[PDB]
Amino acid sequence: SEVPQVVSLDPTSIPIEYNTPIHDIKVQVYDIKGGCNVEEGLTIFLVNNPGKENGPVKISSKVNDKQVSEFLKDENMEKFNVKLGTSKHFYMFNDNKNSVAVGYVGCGSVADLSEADMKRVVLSLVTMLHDNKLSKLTVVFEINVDKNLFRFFLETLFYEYMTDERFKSTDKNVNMEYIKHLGVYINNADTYKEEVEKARVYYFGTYYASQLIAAPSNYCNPVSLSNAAVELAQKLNLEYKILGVKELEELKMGAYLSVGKGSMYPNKFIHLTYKSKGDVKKKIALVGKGITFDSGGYNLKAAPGSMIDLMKFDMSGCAAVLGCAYCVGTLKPENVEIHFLSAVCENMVSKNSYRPGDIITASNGKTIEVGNTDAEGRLTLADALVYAEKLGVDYIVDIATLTGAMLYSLGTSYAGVFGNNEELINKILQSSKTSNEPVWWLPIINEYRATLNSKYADINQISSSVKASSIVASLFLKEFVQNTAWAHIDIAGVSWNFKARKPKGFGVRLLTEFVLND
Amino acid sequence: ASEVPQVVSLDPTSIPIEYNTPIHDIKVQVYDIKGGCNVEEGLTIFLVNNPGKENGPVKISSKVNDKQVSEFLKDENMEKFNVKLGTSKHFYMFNDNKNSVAVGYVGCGSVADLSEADMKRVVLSLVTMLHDNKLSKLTVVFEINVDKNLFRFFLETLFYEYMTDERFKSNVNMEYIKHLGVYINNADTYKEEVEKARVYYFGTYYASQLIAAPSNYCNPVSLSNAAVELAQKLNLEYKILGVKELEELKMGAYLSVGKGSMYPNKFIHLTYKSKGDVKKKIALVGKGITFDSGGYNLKAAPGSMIDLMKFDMSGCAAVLGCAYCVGTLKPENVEIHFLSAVCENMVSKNSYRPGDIITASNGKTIEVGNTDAEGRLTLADALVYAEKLGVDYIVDIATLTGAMLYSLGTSYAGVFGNNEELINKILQSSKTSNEPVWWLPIINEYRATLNSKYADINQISSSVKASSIVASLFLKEFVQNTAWAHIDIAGVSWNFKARKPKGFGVRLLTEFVLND
Amino acid sequence: ASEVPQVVSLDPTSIPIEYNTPIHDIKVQVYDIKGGCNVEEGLTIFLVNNPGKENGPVKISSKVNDKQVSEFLKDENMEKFNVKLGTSKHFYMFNDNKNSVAVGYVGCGSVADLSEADMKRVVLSLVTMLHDNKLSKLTVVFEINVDKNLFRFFLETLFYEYMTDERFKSTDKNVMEYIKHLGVYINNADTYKEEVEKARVYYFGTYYASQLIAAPSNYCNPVSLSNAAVELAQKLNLEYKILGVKELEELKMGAYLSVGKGSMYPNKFIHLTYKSKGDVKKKIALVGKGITFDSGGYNLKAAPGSMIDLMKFDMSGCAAVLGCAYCVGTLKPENVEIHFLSAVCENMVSKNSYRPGDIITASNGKTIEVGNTDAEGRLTLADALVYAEKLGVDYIVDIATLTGAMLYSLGTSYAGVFGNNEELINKILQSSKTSNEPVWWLPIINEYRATLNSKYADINQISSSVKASSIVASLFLKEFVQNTAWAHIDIAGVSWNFKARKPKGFGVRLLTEFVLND
Ligand SMILES: CC(C)C[C@H](NC(=O)[C@@H](O)[C@H](N)Cc1ccccc1)C(=O)O
Ligand SMILES: CC(C)C[C@H](NC(=O)[C@@H](O)[C@H](N)Cc1ccccc1)C(=O)O
Ligand SMILES: CC(C)C[C@H](NC(=O)[C@@H](O)[C@H](N)Cc1ccccc1)C(=O)O
Ligand SMILES: [Mg+2]
Ligand SMILES: [Mg+2]
Ligand SMILES: [Mg+2]
Ligand SMILES: [Zn+2]
Ligand SMILES: [Zn+2]
Ligand SMILES: [Zn+2]
Repeated sequence: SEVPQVVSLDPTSIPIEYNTPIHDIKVQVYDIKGGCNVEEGLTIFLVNNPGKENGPVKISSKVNDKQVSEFLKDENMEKFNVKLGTSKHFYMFNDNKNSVAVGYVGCGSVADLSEADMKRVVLSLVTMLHDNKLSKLTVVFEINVDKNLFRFFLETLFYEYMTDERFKSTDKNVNMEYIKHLGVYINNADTYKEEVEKARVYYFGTYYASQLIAAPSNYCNPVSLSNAAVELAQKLNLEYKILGVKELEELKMGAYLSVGKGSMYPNKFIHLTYKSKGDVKKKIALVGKGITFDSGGYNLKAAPGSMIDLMKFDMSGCAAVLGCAYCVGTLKPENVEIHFLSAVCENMVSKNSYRPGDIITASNGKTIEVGNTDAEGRLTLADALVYAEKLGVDYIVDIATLTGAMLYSLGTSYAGVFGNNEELINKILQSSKTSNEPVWWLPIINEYRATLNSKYADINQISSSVKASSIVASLFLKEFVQNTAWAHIDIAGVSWNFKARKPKGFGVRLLTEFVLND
Repeated sequence: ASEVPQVVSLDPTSIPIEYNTPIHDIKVQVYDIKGGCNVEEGLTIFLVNNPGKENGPVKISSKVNDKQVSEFLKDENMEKFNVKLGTSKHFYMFNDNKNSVAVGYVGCGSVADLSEADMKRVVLSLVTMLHDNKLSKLTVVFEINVDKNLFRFFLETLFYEYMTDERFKSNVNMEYIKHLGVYINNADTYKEEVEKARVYYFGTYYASQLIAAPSNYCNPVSLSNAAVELAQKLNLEYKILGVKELEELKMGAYLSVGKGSMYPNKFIHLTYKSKGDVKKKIALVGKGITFDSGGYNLKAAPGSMIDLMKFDMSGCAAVLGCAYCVGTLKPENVEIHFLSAVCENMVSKNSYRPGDIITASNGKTIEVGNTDAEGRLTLADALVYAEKLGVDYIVDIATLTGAMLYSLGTSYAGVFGNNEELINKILQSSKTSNEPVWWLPIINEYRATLNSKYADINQISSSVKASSIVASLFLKEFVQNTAWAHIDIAGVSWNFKARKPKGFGVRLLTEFVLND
Repeated sequence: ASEVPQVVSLDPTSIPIEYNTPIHDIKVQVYDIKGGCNVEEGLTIFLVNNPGKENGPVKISSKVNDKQVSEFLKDENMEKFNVKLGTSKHFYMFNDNKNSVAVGYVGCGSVADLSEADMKRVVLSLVTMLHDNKLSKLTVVFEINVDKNLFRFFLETLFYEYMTDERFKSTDKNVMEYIKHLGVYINNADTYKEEVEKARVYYFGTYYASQLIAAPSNYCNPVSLSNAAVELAQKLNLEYKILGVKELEELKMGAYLSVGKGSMYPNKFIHLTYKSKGDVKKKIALVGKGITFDSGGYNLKAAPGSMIDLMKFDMSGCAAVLGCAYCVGTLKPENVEIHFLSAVCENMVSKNSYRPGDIITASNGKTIEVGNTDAEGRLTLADALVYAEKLGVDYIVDIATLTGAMLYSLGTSYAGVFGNNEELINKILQSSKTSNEPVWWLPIINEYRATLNSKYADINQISSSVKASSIVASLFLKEFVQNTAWAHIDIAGVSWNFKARKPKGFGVRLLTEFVLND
């Protein structure tokens, strides 16, 4: 419970914003066949031109205003093109003689937008919202989108529009004002209406994970992160328990505890549970790596390219799992019981730290020879997986910023999924599709298992000879699931948006769609 | 033949090649295990497992036709030994006729389905005995369960691992066997795999010979000479394009790479055509860099492995190895073009430079960001050449990106492509050849990193570290409207532990051509 | 016996040590070859060579007391096999009593005197025949010439390589049975019999050192390692004193204390004494470097190739000295008093650690400017050498994993010896010859002395200019011995068997032969 401090100025909680400005936006959806009213604020058309690379803009909607309809005639629009992510603003007086702003974002010439294309559209729309004090946005869909992509549009709009100012003090943006109303016109509106508040929920799970990830290691440490998790559980009425060191010692969690030895913050293992009222048909454990700062330990992140300054993000797994708890707790699916687990700790340099070469004993009795203190995530996950399997679940899914090698294999757009069960992997791939968080299935190559044979311990933490480190880490984790369907999502390459200098909150919507689909 | 230039008169002017190998003299017989075993002669090895009982005892069930060997094989003696994968024992003894025989076993663990990796460990253990034996016959008794493809793989791997390459040396511990007996259940169905294995073995071994051949022996001229000689022996159509023809074709990307080399570029084009109607045309394109120094981007960083870079023509060797198999097995209804833009990547006053803008044969200008990304430059022009042939499929195979070691490692190659059906055919070939491959994505979001400020395209990304995916995006720019796949064998081509090539890809490509 | 401090309750509080090993249960019988060999149960291996003829044929020359086995081993049958060094074959047949027997040979090549390295190769071949074969007995027939020392070395090596250290195995023990009996046939057997128990003692001292070296730094820390030394003294009836920090401060051991400042484990200085019951004619101090983990300190081992993961091995000098104590205490030489010393500590990174640049005062009052916290071994040895000279001994010999440069100079096979006294160096070289643990004499080059001149302190810990780091270390140590014959053995290159992934226990037999032959 109490966060230790070195000096009185050290923070004792993570600041967390629950009621965000996005939550105050009144959203209305209307059917496009009634025509568009253009009365105030900004009205943006989403337009493409199938076939025609950089083709002309042609506004097809009925617009219920003579002045605006006149402005938007093909002749007047012909100067402009649909190049993806392109946009323009128009200014005019409507029939009520009130000035309005109108514009468009180009959605290109391929009639089915990828998740990345749609994100490009949303970013252009967001630049129209920034540096312009507007009370209302209206979006007219003149493109084709399924229900999941419409929801993705809104989630992405909400998340990209929201600006995280929790750590601003003298430099808050004096000009940021958020719209209070969002109008949407789309064909077959009634079927899209359900997606609006689901988007709002998914936006918040994602933005909540993001807040946790962006919070630096002096704010977000094992104690404050587990305290935040308790507060979340209380707000959603989830069952919760936080296991402290004495309980962890009783459970013989020697791999997890060795990692956190050198830290000033005691280890805290988070265990939240959602249980549907009614028959429980699937039981699922979701396990998130929760290293609140990864210095590397005695194998210090000192090599060029090791990104030590980014390592507050090494609890992104735990944050995805807590974001997922927010969504599941809010949407209340039937027929399931979900355990949201994270072994939280910090990997530090101290007289008290574990050392390279140390032999430690995991909670399932396996001895492990530590070959590199910087492979700490798999040690904490090892004990968390053992704990998960004891719960008697149908599926165990872990999510973790586990290996830097992901940047060289899949890069920054797709997460890797590994697993011991093809049906579970397919469920995750399915969830990747409907969440629009991209994942690619990678193999657990058993030929490399022999490189984890230790001369002294039961197993080596790291390979001597294999450089395929994401596969080797999956081989190691596999040793801590005995007989349960298990998949492991490595988000090391996708978690942080290096270009925008912010978290993605990657995996919240993926894991939630996984729970919901099941 | 073109003459190979020499700096001194001691410089070699051809690659030595062994066509006739001791493996070719092995008479192979397959017998049904249901009849019991004849152990009267030579070295007999039982392949044995113990399901469930991990590292459990050896127990041999087969009846054998010798009372002395029966005694040796009794449960009480055999239980002194265990089945741990690759563990072996063998003993010399006298049979009923007082003739020297030897008898032993290789442990096959306690899992009934052996993977190709597992089967490799079994074979290595068998080969260790063979490299220290001298008896005229080996008999292998399968008391384990393998499918037809895995049985073929066993044979191929046995032949390949048993054969030792002594071309560059100037045992009194062994002699090559003249006979191989195999006892296995349903022997009749397995018999047809034998000569197929012997063909796949030599395709693989031939590729290996070319890869292991050092870069003073195997240069663009001697390698293309070797391909002409292979084509002649197989009756394939062949054409070697030299520098003047290559300039006429405007192959600026490929020619730029070889500018620094004393050896003129040579583009190998062999063709197999079926005697009956052609229903399918395929181009197989192999990366053919006979030595990759890196160029001005010299391989000087720790772990860059410049000492290994004679292996950078592994894709070319795999294609030529495939041409041996195809030219030998003679598939019907197919026309296959075997292609390689061969050159050497060197440091010279004459070399291309980082920064150069060069023009590929399809008109695209390319800004060179790194002279050690030379493979994709030579493949760009080879791909444009392939597409102009009007084929149904283009498959390229190349030691293209060091990043493979960090994504899939040393066991599985990666495949990328623009066509799902073709990728699935490659995956299926991978399953039947037992040369493992994994599908990796061409991620279009990374394509913008290849937008050059000056040229039509960048050779490399400044930002994206997913270099195998970026390389594939680059190559995809050189295939306009044909099903195409790219196999990156950088991680998988060289066997680091054994200090020798794998010949990776021969069987994969041959299976592709034969079964599709 | 001090309490081992723990960070968590799962931290181990002692080093596990096996004293009664399966090798100790083996009954050894030596027979003279003139009586013929009896060939019965187990496995009977002939060691055969063929002088002149590289890879020449096997010919078995011993009389075998069995007609069937004699027929089997006749020249005609054996000539199809060759003597290539390390090569081996197994034979199966029925003896004259109709009982199946296993026989075989190991090739010993064509050179009539085997080097220590060649013999190791023969033994490794023999061990592979023992492994994965449930045998009650092994019989070895020598048809090669070995002197008494080489015979003993054969047995020591056999025992050492055969013994498998499973102390840290839990779930992965080798489901491994040992022979109960070892028969040896050799010419002039009566003359070799005395080597058998000597070999068995030397095996254990070596294996004991090996157990200490392989024990990871969480098990083997300065408190637990000094407790193990106490236990060993109690078992052997050696005197002992363990000096703790209060006594070390009183003795002004500032160099040694500074190295340990960063550790959570208090320094412990080990002092064991063996004294012969008769008139003492020689007094000897053996000093071993005792760093239980070397992180480098603030000069962290982060450089590629710094092998931080192997640094549990930095107490290998101390282990060799304690292995020597075992042998000496067991064999009980006369007319000698031996002091076994080690300044044990751990070199860590902490708010409390010593710093690059710190100036510290050794117990002989010399001030030392610290140039690199990773040159910590010579600082601990400085103080241990001052203590040792105060004892009033005739010879001081230290042994230490002191400099990585040994790998570039002598490599992994030979240790280097440096000293201030040629008579003593020659004694060490003679011990090397009779122990078969190779050492080469290296110079202390006075010309480099000047590069240890400190602008501020009395001396520099390290050279800024000279890259010959092993010689520089020796020069520095020389300054802490005023008037006594001293030698220094640098075992950094030789201690760890990199290929086999285990210690050699190097130095035990060398130091024991030194003591015995004096
Ligand atoms: C020691 C290695 C085998 C494993 C090591 N893994 C780690 O450091 C993880 O604990 C890192 N948190 C993973 C990471 C590294 C760089 C960027 C993003 C994420 C890695 O270097 O990838
Ligand atoms: C600059 C990069 C995008 C590409 C570069 N590619 C190359 O060097 C190729 O020409 C190499 N032939 C690929 C290679 C590297 C290391 C081991 C085996 C194979 C590489 O370093 O992987
Ligand atoms: C700073 C240098 C002059 C001295 C430094 N010495 C050390 O690090 C010792 O404390 C090390 N124990 C030496 C070592 C390194 C690698 C393998 C075996 C032994 C060394 O690098 O050898
Ligand atoms: Mg790490
Ligand atoms: Mg290159
Ligand atoms: Mg050091
Ligand atoms: Zn981490
Ligand atoms: Zn290359
Ligand atoms: Zn040291």
